[PDB]
Amino acid sequence: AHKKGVGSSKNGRDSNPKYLGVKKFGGEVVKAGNILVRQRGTKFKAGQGVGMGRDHTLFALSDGKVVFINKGKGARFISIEAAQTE
RNA sequence: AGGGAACUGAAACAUCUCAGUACCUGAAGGAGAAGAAAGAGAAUUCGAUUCCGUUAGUAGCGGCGAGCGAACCCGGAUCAG
RNA sequence: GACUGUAAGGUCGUUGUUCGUGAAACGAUGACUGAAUCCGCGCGGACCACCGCGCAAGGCUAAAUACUCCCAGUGACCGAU
RNA sequence: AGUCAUGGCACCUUAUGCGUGUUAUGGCGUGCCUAUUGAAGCAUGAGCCGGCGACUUAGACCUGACGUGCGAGCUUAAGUUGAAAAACGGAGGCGGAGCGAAAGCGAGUCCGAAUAGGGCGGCAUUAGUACGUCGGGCUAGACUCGAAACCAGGUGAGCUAAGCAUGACCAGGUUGAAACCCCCGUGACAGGGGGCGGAGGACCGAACCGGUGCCUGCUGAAACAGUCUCGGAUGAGUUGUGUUUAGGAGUGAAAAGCUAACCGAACCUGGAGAUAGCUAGUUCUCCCCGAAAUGUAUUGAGGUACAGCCUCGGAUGUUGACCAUGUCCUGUAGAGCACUCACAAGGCUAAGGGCACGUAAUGUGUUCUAAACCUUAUGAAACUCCGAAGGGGCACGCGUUUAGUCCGGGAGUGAGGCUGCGAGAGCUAACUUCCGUAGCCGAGAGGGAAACAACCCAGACCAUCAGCUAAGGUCCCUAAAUGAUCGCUCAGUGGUUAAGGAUGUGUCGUCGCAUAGACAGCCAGGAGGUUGGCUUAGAAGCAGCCACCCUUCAAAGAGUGCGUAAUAGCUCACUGGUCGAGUGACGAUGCGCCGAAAAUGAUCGGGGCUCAAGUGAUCUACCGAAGCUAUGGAUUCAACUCGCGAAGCGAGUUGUCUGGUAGGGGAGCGUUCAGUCCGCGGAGAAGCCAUACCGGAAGGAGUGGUGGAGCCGACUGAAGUGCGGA
RNA sequence: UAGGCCCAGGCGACUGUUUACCAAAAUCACAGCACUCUGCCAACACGAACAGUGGACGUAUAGGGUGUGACGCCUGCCCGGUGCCGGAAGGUCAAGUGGAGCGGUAAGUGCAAGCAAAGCUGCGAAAUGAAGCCCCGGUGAACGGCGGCCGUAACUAUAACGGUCCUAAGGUAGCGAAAUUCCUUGUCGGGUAAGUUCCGACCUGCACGAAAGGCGUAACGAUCUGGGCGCUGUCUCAACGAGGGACUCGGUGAAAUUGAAUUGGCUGUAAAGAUGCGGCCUACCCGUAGCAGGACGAAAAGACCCCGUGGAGCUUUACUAUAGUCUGGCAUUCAACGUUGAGACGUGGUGCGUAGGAUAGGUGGGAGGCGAAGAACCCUGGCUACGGCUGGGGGGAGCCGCCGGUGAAAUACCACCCUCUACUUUUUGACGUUGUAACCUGAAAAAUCACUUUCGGGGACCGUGCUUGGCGGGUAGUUUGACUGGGGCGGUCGCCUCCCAAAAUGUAACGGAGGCGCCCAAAGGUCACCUCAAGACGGUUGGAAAUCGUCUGUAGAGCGCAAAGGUAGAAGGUGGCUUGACUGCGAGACUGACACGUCGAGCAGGGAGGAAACUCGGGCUUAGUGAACCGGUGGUACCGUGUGGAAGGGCCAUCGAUCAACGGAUAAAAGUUACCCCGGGGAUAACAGGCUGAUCUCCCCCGAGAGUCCAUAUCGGCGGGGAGGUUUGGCACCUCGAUGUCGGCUCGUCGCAUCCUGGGGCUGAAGAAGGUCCCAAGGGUUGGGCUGUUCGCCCAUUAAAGCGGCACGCGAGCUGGGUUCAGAACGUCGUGAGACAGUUCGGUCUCUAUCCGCUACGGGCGCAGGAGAAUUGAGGGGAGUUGCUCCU
RNA sequence: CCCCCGUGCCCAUAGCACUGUGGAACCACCCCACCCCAUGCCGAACUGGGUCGUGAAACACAGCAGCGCCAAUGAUACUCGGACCGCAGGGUCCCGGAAAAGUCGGUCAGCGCGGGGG
Repeated sequence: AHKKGVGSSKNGRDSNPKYLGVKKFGGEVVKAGNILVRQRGTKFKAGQGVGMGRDHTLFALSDGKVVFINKGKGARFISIEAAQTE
């Protein structure tokens, strides 16, 4: 194509955010937080990041994978009250 | 047989589908046309053309696109020089 | 009964075939090659090896398949714009 | 146009104050089709009558409901029979374990170094299949039609015309030139006079060819003219008839004119209907349900695909949404500020720069933002350690109901509007335009709103001149208390309107004060240093710059405003006194106005209102919806029995029975063809004209009339089965 | 009975053509000359067919195409570039010949891996080489340009002149607002008073000119403009009369069209242009004459336009076919002849591992090989990595097979294939040369064909076939993309950052800003230490700044390039070791209907750092991502239509497109119509309304400033509230089953804000006369010049010459007059066909009125017995302007 | 109940500054230096061996506001929702959730956790 001044005719662009696991919901190794398409492991989404926080959640099953370096993953040992078995 | 485009479709669009179709011209009987061959098949089988029955609506073809489409096994009229 | 019933493959350019032709023999043409010539010759989809079958050389073959000017008869059609 | 509505004349195929044939008039009320978001339109189609009135017909083209054949299943070709047939018939394919490129493998499977995974025999498993009508689709124009354009062939060119031939049309006048001849200034001889001559698309202009402009008139005379002005008229003139040229060529004065009244490539028979996402339409009457102009795709846009979005078969044995509650977050709105951009004032900042008699940085010194630290203390969509409504996630539990739960036959037509919620292009303007979120109209009526898609109230089974609620109203034209205290009250605003204003007004706080009976309307005091220095003519209280000290007396303004080049004059103010019971300047709710003057004629629906029936606060009740209860009756899904030895059917009852545009499941009226015809009709049916029984509508019914020979019936299948409207 | 007259400016030299029905003009049309070619049984035409003639029955001062068109003077610098001929060192071309070579097999071998004629086939090109593509030469009544920028004595001004860009060049005869000027109707002057006009010139002539020319230039052309001469009595009032239609009567009476009329209006309302709607007022009903505002008048479903993956038509190098035309190849072209190349048959014929009488890739036969065609031996000339190829002569009657050895082999005589050769024969591009068997042009038998009988003749040439290259719109099928806050030049077409997006997801946009389709053997993995810009302390080449020590440092660096988020325990910097930017997996997740991309503990193998630990699908990510057929290759048996290989296929992986129109879809493509036809259309423009109210006319706010000073006699820096809105429009709502600009006469009738009276406020107004404002209509408002004119200014008037009405009133009047329908000319342009609300010349124009309604006259009905006629009345209309003498 | 090397909870009701003090068991400096380790240079915080000395700012403890730092249901600002003034904002009431500064206080905590002592 070809363009100049006093006019312009250019497109625009975005993508799908798509958070996914919706907080206190079962667990397993869903996904959630496509802030970074590459992503990484997480085990158990505690809700980290800079400053005090961490998502009030606690709900064991499996690994997790989440977001970027932006906020925070989890990996915590603890189901919620459970700790012995299952 | 000499015979030859073409609106269409491919969502338009020169290979293409129509196809060898419209038309022209030559022949005879109300029958001419392929029909007994340097052949089809395929287990180391089967003979004279064509039609439809079933396959195969397969193989292939193919701006690799719509699309056209045998032989492998089959009926009878005929399984005669 | 009157007659006598037994003397061409090929190359290059291409049409077809289902094959828009190219990864393929096979009908044939445009100019060039009339070789083989018999355990020699035509091809199995180019060629190698072995098999299979057919042999330059010209036609006849009625019967069905496909047709519908006329003569009886026949169909859950119309009704004389 | 309407339907009802009291009357009104008639009749009474049953006195029975009950009806038949009807109308002044009242409520008001705008048609149908049908491509439309959208109207009732002037948006379009329509004078009527009679018919044609289309997605179907053959195709193992396929998927699927139901009934049936079979569980190990179902058949083509015609050969024999032959007014039916039919068994005989594995040509044959589909179902069948599968996977794999396939090979081949294997009840298990592609990966290679292979318990971990997607499909499969498998499997808490149908292994089925054929016939029929049928959901969509398919091979064909096969929903039809409306296009100019491409072709094969063929037909005249007597239309306008080139080329070929034989004949033809032209009354005169004017100009009257070259040739011929005698003479001559003339050697030769070029040249000069005229005579006759006879030339010239010359002259007027009849006939002859074709025409520059008005006119009548475009159903006019005629799908075609008439009146007046010209040239060709001793000629690039015209003409009778005959004739090859032609289509993708000729003719041709070139206009891109003509081939026979349109040639951007003739006509007619023929090739295909050019095909068509364009667009007109696509026929009788229906019971319960129901939408998109949002996103992804496109040489793609009012084209089309699919998905959320509808109906239906099967299903999802606890998974629904709401809530009380647990728990985590998003970080708008805003605060606030200290990394971002900029913000105001002060201290200070000039490692800063220059005005400056300097001058080894210049030691000396100065002046101002300016970076910018603190303070004072600024903004914001794209600011920071803050912070929520709301919402989601699941969980605890049941209140109404299948909410949680996929595979499929088939949709729609993609191009809307408005109020609320906020921005984008934007004089925050636009039923302009982009977006999402509730509703609304595309698919349903009203009161209010003058009548009028989204606005306040409300969405229906058909019938009753039965009741109340909300809005709207309580004066009238057409319902409903000018019933109750009272202001702005007076403009007719209230019924199109504002920045700026006028000492109009019900009512809350101060003030110098008329319980010194103040000022606001007077009598008398009304001049001295200085009448101030200065621009100087004087400016002397007043053309100017600046400035305000005291005096007679108990006090009195460096002078407002008058005259004016500038004195004189009256006075802004103070003092002795004279009736003297409150004046003047703003915030606060509520009103009228100066702006708040258009064009057809008024611009609250109208009447008309200060008996405010203009607005606001109270209290009871009414008027007042097809929204709800009563009553007969429907449709439909579910819900507690019952009547079932032959196709299934419901009262008793509760919600749904909504209205429905593309659609899903579903019933029929009847005509033609066919089955059985004992048949129905001479008192004569069928053809037709009219009478209040029933039916979900469509329609079936009672009888004559007339008419002349047949005609339809139940159980059944078939058919070009049905708009007036193209 | 019949040229109107004259001067002048624009075009054409006048007779000819025709818009067959709007339009006859400066348009084409004539000899002369300009470019030629053909140059003959000719070019060319139609004809595939040549047969045919036209050409002409001709061969040239002849004909086919192209330019202007009397005659008179003249006609040019850019050949960079389109087009033509020319020249031939050479560079680019050929399908069938093209040694070798490679790719599939196969009787050899063997232990198999593995390597073999090749009277098979592809791969494969030396070479061959005719045009054309480079150039060299030219080439203008061929196309085309005829350029730009700085200054110069004049006060200034263009100014004979300076530098240079472009060069391919690079403006002169005439005219110069003339049928090339936007910008302006230019600027001075004639004509009456005067102008978008006629001219006479000037010259800063949008973008005049050399042959589709420039000017000149008489008559003549139904071409535009100026005036006048008498007139046209057109306009003012035109006036009156006639023959015929409008009315009495007899008969005939259709078509275009259409739902339906108890069919009055307002103002309002409605997809706003309502009469059946709202609310109000109003008519005794009907007939016919007449008139246009009226139904969104009629007709073909606008044909101006847009949409339509419609058609036709023309042109251009659009993609490309193609006759035709230009070139090469063999035959109807036969022996010879000067020949470079080339194949075979024939002798045969290079070969140095010692030695073998002797220096070997040879076999069967063999008992005798050579020699009067002269044989041991010698001389001697030619290519020798030192072998060899022959003659003659010197000697003339003499040299050779077998039990020899060794060598891959023992031999000659008849053969021998290989890299390889010169001819006695044959075949083959040939260049040049005689003759005669394809052929065609001039006598004789019914005379231009057909036989042509001896025909001269020249002769392999002319040419048909299939193949090739070039040209070619001569002819053909299509594209030419689309979007679209309208056509559309421009601008847009994929991915990524958000602002605005409406605190989960969460869209748009001719709303806005930054870019890209990478980097990197390392900014990758491991282990370790180190906080960055930034100020201050004064000290170096050190007139800031670069050097260092220091505290501070919500750390303000940097981490590969927008942006957001992350950022020390550093993903940050540095540095040693070294790469899993590995493979086979993978419960459970988001993304989207599909497309699928993103997450990752853990399993399997062998590895790296590393004690171990820990990490290891290149690294912060999202932008560096990225298509199916076809093809490029090694594994792969997994096979392969006869079977075994094998043309092939798939699989492992992988490479070919600024397609940067990025879901593209083909690999494959332009312009043009005002002659158009259709499909629809204001759900797809423009001319009217319309929501709106930008700009338009008018008033409001107090203080600066005029007025001697001095706000308002009158205005008002800056700005503030709106009524109207018909100022050019923003909206695309029904109008495309179609409503045709503007203006002119006339009818005009509304409104007022008042254009001229009137009575009033003031007046910085003595009068005369005004300057602004207040109030309502009572009235009324010219003629000349041009234009189509709205407008506009020029001349005089006028009490003054209005403003907003009405789709800027209206063809159911005409007019078109401009221009805006098709013709031609100019100006620049597109290559050409062609483009312009740029300029100019002409240039048909409607239509049987039932009617609503209005100007009229009648048929009647009528308030109560029937009647001729005379009457007072609501009220419906008519219903108005003004200068000037004289007089206190 | 003593002093005290130390692991968390944590994350400014433990940032800094003022007084002083303990050293012998806690902890600093140091000493010696060639060799393990081999520091951008050296071996100084990264080095092998330890009995002087001292604890000085650095190591510890309580008092300890100069400002930080936690700092409230309470009025405001903000908000699911109801009719309204009213011009969009903005605004009345009803009316729930319910910032911040400002009001005090406190700040140099506190509990398990391995010890060298009278």
